[PDB]
Amino acid sequence: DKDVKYYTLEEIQKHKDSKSTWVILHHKVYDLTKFLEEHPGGEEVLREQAGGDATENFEDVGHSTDARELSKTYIIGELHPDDRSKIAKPSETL
Ligand code: HEM
Repeated sequence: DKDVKYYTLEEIQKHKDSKSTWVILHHKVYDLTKFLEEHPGGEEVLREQAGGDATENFEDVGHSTDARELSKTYIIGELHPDDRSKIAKPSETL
């Protein structure tokens, strides 16, 4: 296609099992499937939610700017323009 990798909530929510753990973090989508162990913090903490707004979780901990750039290195594509009129996504806080 010509657009980026705009993926929908349902699709991303399917990328959280078997051995594909995605997370949506801000207005973009990140594959961390080969970052699980590599993540300086762990797999489990990262796979805890998966395929949902982990933004709240990521922002709770805040993260250093290193992570904000390294995040871009994991950028597969973006959150579909569908759920963009309402970025608001009430989910688990933890
Ligand atoms: C874009 C995806 C992410 C990247 C690239 C990333 C990167 C990093 C990096 C570089 C660190 C080391 C601390 C620092 O930033 O200076 C870190 C630590 C950590 N991250 Fe992430 N992270 C991501 C997503 C997440 C998410 C969604 C969670 C929560 C569900 C999480 C939980 C943690 C925790 C708990 C630590 C601290 C470990 C500890 O001190 O015990 N991270 N992350």
